Amino acid sequence: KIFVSVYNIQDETGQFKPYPASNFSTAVPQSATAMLVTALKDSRWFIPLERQGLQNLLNERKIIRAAQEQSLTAANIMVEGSIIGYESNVKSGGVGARYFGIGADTQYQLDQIAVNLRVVNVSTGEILSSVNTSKTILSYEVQAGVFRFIDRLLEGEVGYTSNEPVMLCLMSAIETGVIFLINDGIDRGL
Amino acid sequence: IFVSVYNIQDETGQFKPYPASNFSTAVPQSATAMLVTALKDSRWFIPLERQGLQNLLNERKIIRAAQEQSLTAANIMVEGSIIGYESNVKSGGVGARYFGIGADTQYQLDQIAVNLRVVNVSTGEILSSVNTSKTILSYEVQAGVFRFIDRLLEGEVGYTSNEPVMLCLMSAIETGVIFLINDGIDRGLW
Amino acid sequence: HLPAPTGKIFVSVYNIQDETGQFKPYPASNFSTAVPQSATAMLVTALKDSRWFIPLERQGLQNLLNERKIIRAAQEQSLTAANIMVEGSIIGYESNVKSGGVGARYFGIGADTQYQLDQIAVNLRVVNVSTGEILSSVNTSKTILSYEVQAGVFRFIDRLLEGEVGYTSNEPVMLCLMSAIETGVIFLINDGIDRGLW
Amino acid sequence: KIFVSVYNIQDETGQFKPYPASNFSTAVPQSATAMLVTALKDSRWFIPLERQGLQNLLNERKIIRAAQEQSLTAANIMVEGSIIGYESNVKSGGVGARYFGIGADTQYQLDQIAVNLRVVNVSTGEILSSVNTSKTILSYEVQAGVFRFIDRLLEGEVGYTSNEPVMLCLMSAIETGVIFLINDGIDRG
Amino acid sequence: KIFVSVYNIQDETGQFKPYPASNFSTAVPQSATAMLVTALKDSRWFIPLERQGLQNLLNERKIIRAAQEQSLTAANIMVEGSIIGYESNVKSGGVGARYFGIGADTQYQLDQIAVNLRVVNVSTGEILSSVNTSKTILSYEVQAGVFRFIDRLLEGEVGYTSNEPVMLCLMSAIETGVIFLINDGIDRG
Amino acid sequence: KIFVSVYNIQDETGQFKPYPASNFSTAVPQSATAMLVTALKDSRWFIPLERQGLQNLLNERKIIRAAQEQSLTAANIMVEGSIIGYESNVKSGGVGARYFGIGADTQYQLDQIAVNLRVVNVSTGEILSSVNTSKTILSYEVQAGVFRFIDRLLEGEVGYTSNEPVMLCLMSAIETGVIFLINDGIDRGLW
Amino acid sequence: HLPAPTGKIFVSVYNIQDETGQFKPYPASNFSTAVPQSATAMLVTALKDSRWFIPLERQGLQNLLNERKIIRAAQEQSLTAANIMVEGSIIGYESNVKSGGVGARYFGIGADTQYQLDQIAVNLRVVNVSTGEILSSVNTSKTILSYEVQAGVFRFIDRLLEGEVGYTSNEPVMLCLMSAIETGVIFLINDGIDRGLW
Amino acid sequence: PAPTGKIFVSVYNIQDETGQFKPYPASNFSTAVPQSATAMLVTALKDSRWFIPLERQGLQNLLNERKIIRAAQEQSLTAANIMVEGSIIGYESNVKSGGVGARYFGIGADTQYQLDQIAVNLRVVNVSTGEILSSVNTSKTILSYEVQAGVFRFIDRLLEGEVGYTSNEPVMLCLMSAIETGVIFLINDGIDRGLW
Amino acid sequence: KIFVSVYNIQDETGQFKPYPASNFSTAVPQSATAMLVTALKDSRWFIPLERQGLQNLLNERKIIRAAQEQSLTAANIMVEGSIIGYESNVKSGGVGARYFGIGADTQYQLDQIAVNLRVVNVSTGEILSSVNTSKTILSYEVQAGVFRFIDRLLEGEVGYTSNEPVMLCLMSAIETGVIFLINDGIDRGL
Ligand SMILES: [Hg+2]
Ligand SMILES: [Hg+2]
Ligand SMILES: [Hg+2]
Ligand SMILES: [Hg+2]
Ligand SMILES: [Hg+2]
Ligand SMILES: [Hg+2]
Ligand SMILES: [Hg+2]
Ligand SMILES: [Hg+2]
Ligand SMILES: [Hg+2]
Repeated sequence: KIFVSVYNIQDETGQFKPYPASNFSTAVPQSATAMLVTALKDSRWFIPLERQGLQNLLNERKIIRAAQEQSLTAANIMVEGSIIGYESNVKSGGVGARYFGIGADTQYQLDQIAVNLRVVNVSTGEILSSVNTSKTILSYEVQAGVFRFIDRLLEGEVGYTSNEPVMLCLMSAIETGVIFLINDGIDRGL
Repeated sequence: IFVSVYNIQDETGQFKPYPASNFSTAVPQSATAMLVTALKDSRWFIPLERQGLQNLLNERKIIRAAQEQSLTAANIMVEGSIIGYESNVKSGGVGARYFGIGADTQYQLDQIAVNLRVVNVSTGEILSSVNTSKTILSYEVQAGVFRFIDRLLEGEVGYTSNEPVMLCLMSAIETGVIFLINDGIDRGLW
Repeated sequence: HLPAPTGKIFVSVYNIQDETGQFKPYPASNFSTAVPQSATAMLVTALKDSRWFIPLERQGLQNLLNERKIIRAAQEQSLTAANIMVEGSIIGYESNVKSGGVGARYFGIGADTQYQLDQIAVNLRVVNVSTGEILSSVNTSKTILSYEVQAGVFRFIDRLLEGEVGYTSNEPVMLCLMSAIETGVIFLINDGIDRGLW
Repeated sequence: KIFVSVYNIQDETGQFKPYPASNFSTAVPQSATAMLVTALKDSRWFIPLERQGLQNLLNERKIIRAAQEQSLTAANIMVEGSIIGYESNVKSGGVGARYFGIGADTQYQLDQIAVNLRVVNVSTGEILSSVNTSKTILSYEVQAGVFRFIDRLLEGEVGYTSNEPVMLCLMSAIETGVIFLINDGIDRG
Repeated sequence: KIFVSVYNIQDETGQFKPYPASNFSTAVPQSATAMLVTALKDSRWFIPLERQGLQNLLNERKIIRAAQEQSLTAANIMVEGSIIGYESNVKSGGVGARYFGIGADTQYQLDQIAVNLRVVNVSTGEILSSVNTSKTILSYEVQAGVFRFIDRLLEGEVGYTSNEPVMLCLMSAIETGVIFLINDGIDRG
Repeated sequence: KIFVSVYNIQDETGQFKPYPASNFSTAVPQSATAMLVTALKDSRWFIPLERQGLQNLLNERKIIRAAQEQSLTAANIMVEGSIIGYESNVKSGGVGARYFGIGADTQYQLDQIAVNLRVVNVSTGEILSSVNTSKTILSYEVQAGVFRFIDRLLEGEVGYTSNEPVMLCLMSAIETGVIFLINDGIDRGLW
Repeated sequence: HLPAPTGKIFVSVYNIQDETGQFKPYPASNFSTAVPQSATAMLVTALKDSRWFIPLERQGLQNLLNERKIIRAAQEQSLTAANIMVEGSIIGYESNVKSGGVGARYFGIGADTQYQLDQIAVNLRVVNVSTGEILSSVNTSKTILSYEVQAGVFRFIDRLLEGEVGYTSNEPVMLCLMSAIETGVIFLINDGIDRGLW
Repeated sequence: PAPTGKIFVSVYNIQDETGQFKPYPASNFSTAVPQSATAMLVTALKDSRWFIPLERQGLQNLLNERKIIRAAQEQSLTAANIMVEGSIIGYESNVKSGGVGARYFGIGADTQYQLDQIAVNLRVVNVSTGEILSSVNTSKTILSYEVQAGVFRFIDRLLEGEVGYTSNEPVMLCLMSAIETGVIFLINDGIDRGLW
Repeated sequence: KIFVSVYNIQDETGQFKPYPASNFSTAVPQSATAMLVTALKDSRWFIPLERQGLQNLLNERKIIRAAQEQSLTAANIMVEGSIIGYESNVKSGGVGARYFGIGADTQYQLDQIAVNLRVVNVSTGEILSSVNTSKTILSYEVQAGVFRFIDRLLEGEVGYTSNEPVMLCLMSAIETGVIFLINDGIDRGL
């Protein structure tokens, strides 16, 4: 098992959800340095060293130094990087048709999440490896309806919409980004 | 065991869309209450406070002064954050109208994920981490009648329900603690 | 069997901050909180009316502390502590949760009604001072009822006639909190019953 | 007469007037710890100690003291607390009817102010008492009108609208707010 | 004459102009401690002591002290307080009528300004008195016009509008409070 | 000549222009201590001591001091005060009339501005005088038009709109206050 | 009679800041000033091109002062001052002030024209360094014209015909300030001529 | 071109100097360009190896960690002889943009396109003397287009249909491309300098 | 070759794009002190001293010095100055005409950018020279269309819109600005 100290990985996309959505609400989740901290632990052997998060674990330790009137492991590597980019439509499209009296239609869009991960050495400060990874996000809407006349009248509508959970594919993106960093480490091999 | 939780912050970076005020977070910031109570009510666990600590510390200074008796710590620590939130994710609905009775039904789903990490104090290594995700159901149903006599007759009835997003977080923050202890079964640290 | 406490206990309640992170929607200004920040008043009056408890204040500490700088200076005499602490926060607020309504119209009389319910949760914690352990904590959750009722008449003569009546009531969210926090201290005291700590 | 040191009572309702009014404009005045003070002054026995406001007086004291090259009274109690809350519509309603060609109608809304005061002992710093007093605020609108045809035409409208002064409705709130605190000192004493 | 040191009186109304007017524009002038400092000056016997403003006079005095290589007058009372509250409609209304073809109508609104003024002693730091005075702000609009057909057509419009100067009424409000503060010192005396 | 130091006079009107205007744009200029300082100097006798502005003058005198390895005149009085208020419509209104087919109309509004200037003694810190002055601001719009038929058609339009320079009536106010500030001093005299 | 200067004068101008407090209206972003902040460039170029005068910098002072720190380090030589000082501000901006336009249409040819005038004001003070007294001050004010003309044709055939032409010009406000500030330096120099200070 | 050799490159920050934000509907707070430089840049130099990026993103976290190591014992840190700096110079659109379309009864069809421009400033600056060795401004372009085709027809009954496709190039990627050629060019200027 | 220390040139025009564009987006890039620096570099002889940018190199020098348990060049001049102005429409206009059934039209807007550069001596701290150079920025639109009836119907549309890349056009301005600053240094000559 190798000790990895990862402090923080910030959303650098600078991108925000469009109207009607709140202009304050980021279009990308800040869950990185959790998603990352777990995905290393799930890739075990790796033993995430916390430091999220350190000043809390530091406050606690004062108390244990106090209550008694015992050391703290470091990592010989470190991981870093950030969320690179997000946008849409990227590549997007759709079709639809209506005849008397039945209409139907379907639309879809893609998005692109990118993540930069870099394994950096602790002692020498040299960046041992860095990779940029990008996944894509699907969304689609489907509708069908009938307008028919009798004399009287008749109509009907059905629809289904699916939007891939941006949080989830970041994870996949930030997962695969872990997979890479390992390959980079194996031929080293450290 | 004695457990000290410091903070779990909303990392979702989301805010409720229009009509809602652009300042309203889409998810409640109340974790480190939800987590503190989920540990207590799942006892054995004994929360160490630390909300909040500076208050308790201010108070201990007062007692000391008028007197002119130590403070219990935790050997593990719980951390993590709210990973993500969104909607519609998967969503949809149907409806139909005949002369003159119409009726229709719609539904939305949301998701929320949380990251809960037990980390050792003494050596500061992360003992375990979990990402748990719940979903949030919303729905609306309506029925109505438009009919003529000659004069007229019409009627409408409807019911709308949104799952209490705060309470799904409770559900979500709960099921993580269960798992976190289950890893603690084979750990054991006990 | 039988329970029993002993005597009064001193409680220091510093702050309960609103964690709901919520603000009324439009037409209301985005700056108006959807929930009052008034807890640690409601909680405090709860404790003083629910005596035997002597809230130690500390709202509020600094103002008293400067005031003690004053008195001491005019003369050229100690300050009571608390044995426990109440803490915790407003867990969250929202709507519509459950909500709905009905209505119907015939010629020419129409009528309708609607209602919404809001869910508030509150978390209160009693934590010991000396050893700093949390003695107990409780999550309590109210709902908030609002409703509207309307009736009207559109009728022709030839000439015309119409009429409208309506009533709208929203339960004062402030009070639900006042009520939420009321049920929260009831509970907390019951564990102190079996405790006692008194 | 007792010396009361009254520092701050802050608006905790966190409420702001809705559209059309500016989103920065509070739904309730911030003026308490004045209204509270004028209550205490005109409610004697009491002698409000200032401390608003303090540094202004504290600075001024340096000037006198310097120009001379003589002490400052205390208060045995402290009055504190906040504005618990505000809201509307709470309860509201109204009616109206129109016949050819005279219509007439009326509406009303009720608003709610709550106030928390607390008397805390200075010497030991224990809370002596606390009071939550909530008044209500009436608003109403009255209208009458006529649309009449001749051929030629005629119409008329008269209307009157009123909202109570929430500034004032707080004054009554804070006035009875003081009453109960005096009483808890009647039985204390 | 009595020396009155007066530092600052803040607008506490928490009130802002509605739409279309800028949401950053106060509903009430920030002019106090001018309107107050001129009021006392015209109310003589009085000698307002500045302190607006003190730091400019304080910097300036370094310059006089440094140019030489002589004392500073203090006051035994102090005036304080704030602008308590503002709002409208309060009382409001209007009427109008239109016949073929002459129309006419008129409307009015009232606004409410309140002021807290306290006289406090500087030596012992006790509030000597405090007063809450209030005035109202009248606005009105009058319109009349003619729409008539001939065959061709004819129309005409006249209108007049007036809004009372909220800045003026505050002066009016901040004035009477001074009249009040004087009395309470007379029977004292 | 008298030495008069004036530090700063701020816009206290608390007012901002309505829509369409940028909500950030102050309805009244922050130009006081420019208009004021010159109204004292242009109406001389008086000798403005700067202090706008003093922080810079003091940085400069550091530079003189450094290259050499000599005093600074003061004022016996000080002027102060600020911009009291601005508003509308105050008094306002207008007329218009149209016949077939020629229309014409005119509209007018007034605004008010007040300014507070106070002469304060330096040595004792007494206020030697205080004055509130008020100007008013005129805005008017005039139009005329013709809609007439032939059968084909005809129409025409003309219009003109004047808004008095709010910046200027601040100046106009800031002078007349200084004018009055001098008069009261003639019976003081302090001059 | 007869006037005369003697030699070049050293001027330090630190800041002349926009005091207009004016912002462009809609459709502009609320954030865009209606006047450039470029004074203390405009002033300085005016003084360098209207030389004899020697702008002393001090914009800017820290960049130069941080740079002198470097040289003095790299070697291990004095700094010229100014004898006068130029100050003052941008006193204001506005519109519409005086504005207007006309137009007419007949079948089917229309035409129209509109125009606005703006007013900028600038205050420039010369204040002596050694004694701190203000030697002189000016308020200068330019105007800024904007105009628009358009003409068109709506005609029928049966088929159809129409046409549109138009031209709009808005004076470069930035420049009027440069013009406003120019006239302000000329006046000042004049009084200096009869002073002389030279 | 070539390695040798390895050169230590310590790159600190390259910040977006375009000062540009997305239009309506998208939030007025959202940048029209990534903040990802000094990631995009650091990985550029590394895949153009030989270069040995020295981190310093990022230095503070590596610094606390070194306090941890040093404390757990109660051992040096490599420097770089050159440095890269600079910024993302500018962004905009329409710049060059256009489109066409035509409809006959009852088939319509149409297409539109827009171009965007991204500029990057990279600089190689010497450490020892603190002198600029080089600076280069490289710019890419970003394509967007929309294609649609549709049918409105009558029978009596009726018929309609619509098909469409839209593509907007990833401004993230173009900047990654810009910064890439930006590095390429920077090599050549060192290729003839040389310092390498 | 003369050593030139170039620090900062800030946008003083205070301009921001109109609606629909965000109210936060400047009408002019902030990238000068790059555009100026590369100008000097390519107008060489000039040896720009960095100082963008200084503190990163300064922090870097703490590392090398300390890695060992070698001096830092000056400049005798300084380039300073600012972006004087930006605006529009300045001059703008356009025409168009339509006959049955062919229409067409064309439009144009011109923008003005101004720049102030200044050379200032270090040793005595005098401004040696200052230049104001102002370019313009061209924007034009072209449309043509056809509406014709048959019975049946026909229509067509073609268009082209170009605005000049103000970023480039700032370089154009900032370049010619160096000409005059070099030129006044010809007769200086320093
Ligand atoms: Hg995905
Ligand atoms: Hg749930
Ligand atoms: Hg309730
Ligand atoms: Hg009332
Ligand atoms: Hg009045
Ligand atoms: Hg005027
Ligand atoms: Hg001009
Ligand atoms: Hg690309
Ligand atoms: Hg250009």
